[PDB]
Amino acid sequence: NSLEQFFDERVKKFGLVFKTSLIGHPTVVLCGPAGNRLILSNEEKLVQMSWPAQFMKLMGENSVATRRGEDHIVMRSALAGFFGPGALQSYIGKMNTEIQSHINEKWKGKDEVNVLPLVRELVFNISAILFFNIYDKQEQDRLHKLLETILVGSFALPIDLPGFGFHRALQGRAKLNKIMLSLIKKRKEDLQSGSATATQDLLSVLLTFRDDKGTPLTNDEILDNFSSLLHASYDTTTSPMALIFKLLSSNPECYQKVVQEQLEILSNKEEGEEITWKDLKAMKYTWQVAQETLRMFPPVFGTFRKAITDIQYDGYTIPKGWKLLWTTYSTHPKDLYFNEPEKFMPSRFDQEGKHVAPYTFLPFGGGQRSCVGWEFSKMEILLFVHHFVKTFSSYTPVDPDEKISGDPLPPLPSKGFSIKLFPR
Ligand code: HEM
Ligand SMILES: CC1=CCC[C@]2(C)CCC3=C(C)CC[C@H](C[C@@H]12)C3(C)C
Repeated sequence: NSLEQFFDERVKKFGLVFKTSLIGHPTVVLCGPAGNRLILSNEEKLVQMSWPAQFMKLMGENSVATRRGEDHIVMRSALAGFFGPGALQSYIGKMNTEIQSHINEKWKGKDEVNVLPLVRELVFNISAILFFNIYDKQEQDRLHKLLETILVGSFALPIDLPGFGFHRALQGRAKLNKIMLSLIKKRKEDLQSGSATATQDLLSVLLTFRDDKGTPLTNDEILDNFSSLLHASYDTTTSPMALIFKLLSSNPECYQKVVQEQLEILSNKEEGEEITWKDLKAMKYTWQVAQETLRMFPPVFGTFRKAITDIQYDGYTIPKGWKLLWTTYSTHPKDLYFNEPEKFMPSRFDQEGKHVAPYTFLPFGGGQRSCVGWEFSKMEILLFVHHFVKTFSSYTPVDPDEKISGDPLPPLPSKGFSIKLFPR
């Protein structure tokens, strides 16, 4: 297909339930909220997660994404020990500290900056500290470059031959796995030496995890999970953080309301008092602007599933071994579900999204395959906007007619969103 070229390629020639051939598999795209409910609500019952083989070889077969059945449930339980709302509140300080440092170091004293490069650095560095407690900038830059190489092979042709992108990506995964295996060895030692806590980061959470039978996670499962996690954490959270101020510039009224919400929160805090989980909950309108950005520019257009049994959706029957694709482009860009879909209206998510119809806004999927790091991303997006507004009274886009594009899946500012900075 050509996502980087066009999106929303529908076929009035067929019903919302239209069959097609995708990645050499008969795939029926179930367009519409009901098709979304069918695919996302019936997991391990009528359908099962199916990733293309190319991705299976890049992130491994021992991740929560590549595992199905009880194992996937166990792997999600271990991850809930870090991404669960209760635990996630224990990492706000480190995340807030990094975002504040990044803004003060690379943004505060700059007349003009390119957002994309800075957002990618902050997003990855936050993962390096929360996943492996790695603060060494050079080590962070090393692993950042290694992930960039492996990410190039995910969209390239799956040719495992010398001098090919997919081949070099597989070489990067082997290197990253060796580095991560070393981190696992050192962490186990630090834990026995009392040099590391069991909740300081995701590595300790995964190592410290035991099944109801008391069986621990294997090193390969920890490596594959960390790889699948690094893939779902970088180019995803980067899309909204780089596009939020681009859309807020085209809708200054919305930016005004965000600044009003942020400065009000600060007016109720002492000097030196750090942002709190309660402060984050007070950023309701800021979160509505983020959801409006995700609706208009979904970092993930949709995912595929495998028919684990014959399916009788509507009148047509989806036989076992068939593929099923759902798309945010069946509801997000539809006036039927979102009035004036081309218009940026954070008001669409007023009252905590109490007016959003079911299976219409699915930026983080739904069911048992829903995003594991959605609130982790929301925390970063809110803390990022907070520190920006706290530091800058205003900002001016260098090219207000800058376009949005993807190479090929992550929608991002076509030129990095260069902006003039006006420090408070
Ligand atoms: C640190 C950041 C993130 C992490 C660690 C993360 C991790 C994950 C994990 C573990 C899953 C479940 C995979 C499975 O078991 O099948 C998932 C699903 C998903 N994530 Fe993320 N994610 C992150 C950020 C994002 C962002 C920013 C978006 C969108 C803007 C996103 C969109 C999704 C979607 C749509 C799904 C479900 C896809 C489907 O099954 O239909 N994620 N993510
Ligand atoms: C959501 C999800 C969580 C981690 C596992 C997945 C399968 C890795 C492959 C991918 C990413 C690099 C980021 C996002 C989706 C899916 C990923 C696509 C296919 C682009």
